[PDB]
Amino acid sequence: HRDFTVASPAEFVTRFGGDRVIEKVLIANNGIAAVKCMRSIRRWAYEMFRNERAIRFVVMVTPEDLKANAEYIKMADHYVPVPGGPNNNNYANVELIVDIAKRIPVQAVWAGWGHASENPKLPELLCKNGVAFLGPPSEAMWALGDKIASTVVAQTLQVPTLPWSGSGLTVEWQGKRISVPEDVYDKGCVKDVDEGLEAAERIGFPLMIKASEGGGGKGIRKAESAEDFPILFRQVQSEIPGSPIFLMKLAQHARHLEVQILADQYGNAVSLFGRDCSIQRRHQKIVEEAPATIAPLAIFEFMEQCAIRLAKTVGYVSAGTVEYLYSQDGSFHFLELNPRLQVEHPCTEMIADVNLPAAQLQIAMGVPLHRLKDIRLLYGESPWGVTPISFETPSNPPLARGHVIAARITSESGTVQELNFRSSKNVWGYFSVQFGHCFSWGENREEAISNMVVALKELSIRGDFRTTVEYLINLLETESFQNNDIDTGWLDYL
Repeated sequence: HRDFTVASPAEFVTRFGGDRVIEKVLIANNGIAAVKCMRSIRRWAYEMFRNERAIRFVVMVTPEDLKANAEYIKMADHYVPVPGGPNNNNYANVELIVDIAKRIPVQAVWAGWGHASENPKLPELLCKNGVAFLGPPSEAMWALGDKIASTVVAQTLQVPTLPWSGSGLTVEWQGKRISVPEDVYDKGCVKDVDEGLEAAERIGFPLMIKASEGGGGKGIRKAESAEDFPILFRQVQSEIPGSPIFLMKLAQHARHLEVQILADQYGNAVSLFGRDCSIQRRHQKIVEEAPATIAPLAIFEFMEQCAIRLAKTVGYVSAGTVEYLYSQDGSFHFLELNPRLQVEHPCTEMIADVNLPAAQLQIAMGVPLHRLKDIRLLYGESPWGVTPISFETPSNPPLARGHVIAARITSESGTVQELNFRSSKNVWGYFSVQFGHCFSWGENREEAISNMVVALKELSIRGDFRTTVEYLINLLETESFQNNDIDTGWLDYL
C-alpha cells in the first residue's frame, strides 16, 4: 500500500507543483466563518499530514467574543485580542489585519465573507508585505470594479444584462486583464435628475436607482414613475454622497441562479455547478438548492461558460460566485460576480466533493487546478495523478452527486452552536448568536427535501425553534415547491 501523505506543508508544495509554503494562516473574521474555515482546512490537514494542526491558525478576538467565549477562540492555535465595537475597529480593519499578519508572522490571510472580505485594499496591502490572500488578488477585484464596471465588462463579453443606464457600453477586448476606461464608466451613470429621467424613460418603470458605493440597505431606491423619480434620486444622493449612481430595470419576479466559480493562478477556472436561491424573505436567502435544476441543463451550462469567461477575463483567482437572473421563458441576465466565498457554499461542497477552503489554501500556495485531488476525482481522474486535464472538453464531464437543500433559520456563552440531528443523518447545521443554516443532502431532490423537513421538525422541539421553523416546513411541503414550479409567486400568500 502506497503512502499518499507528506511530511510537511513544505513537501506538499514541492510535490504538488505549488510555489509557496503557507503553514501559518490568520483568520480575519469570527463566528461561523472563523469556525467553518478551520474545520474544513483541518479536515484536509489530517488527510494530507495525518496531523490536524499542520496548518496553524491565528484568530482575532474582540472583547465581546472573548467574554462570550466563542468556539473559534479555543479552536484556534493562537489568538490576538483586538478593539471591540463596530468592525471598522477590528474584523473589518484592513490596516489592523495586515499589521497582525506581519507581526506574527503568517504566510496568509482568509477573510471569507462579510467585513473586509470584499475590500481590494486588503489583498493589496497583504501582497505589498508578502502575505498571501485566500481569495482573488487586488488587481482582479479592481479589474472588476462595482456593478457598473462589471456590467460593462459583462456586455463586452457578450453576456446578457438587464436594461440599465449603461446598456450597450462596451470596451475594446495573451495576458493582461480587462479594464474599463474612466470615460466609458461615466457613460453608465447619471449626474442629475435630468439625465436620470432621460435613462428612466429609455429603461421604463418600474426601475431601481442605485449608488455603486451602495449596499447594506443603503443608496438604493425603487422608483415607479417619473413623478417620484426626482425626490427618490436625490434621496440616494443624500444617503451615499459622492457615489456614482446608475439605473437598472426592476427584475420582474424571476429565478435567481448562481454559478460556483473556482480558479487557480494559471488562467484555469472551472464551474462547480450552481445554486438556486429564488426563495427569499425581505432581501434574505431563505431556502437554497444545489444544484439548480429549474433551468435546462443546457442553458445552465452556458451560464457556467459565461461565468468562466467573465472570471478568466478579470484574471480571477480562488473561489467566487456569478449571480444570474433566469426567467420563466428561457432568458438569463448577469447580475454580479461575488469576489468571495459565500456562507451557503457547503451546498456545492456536498454535491461536488470539493473542500472549498482547502481548495483556496492549496491555490494560494500555487497548486494548479489539475493537482487538487478533489477536482481530479470530480473529473473522473486519478486521486494523485499529474496528467493535465482538459477542462474545456473533459473526457468525463462531472456530474453532481445527489441533491442539497439549505434553509436559513432563526431563533425564538458562545457565538456559534453546532447543530446535530438524531432524526435525519444527512443533515447538519449551526446557529450563530440570531440566525443559522441547515444543510440537507439526499439521493435526489425529493429525498433532500424530506430529510430537511424531518430535521426542521426535530428542530421545532428545541424551545428556541418551536415557531420560527414552522413556515419553512409549510413552505417545503407546499405542492408548488414539491413540483419545483417555475413561478415563485406562491410565497406571498403562504
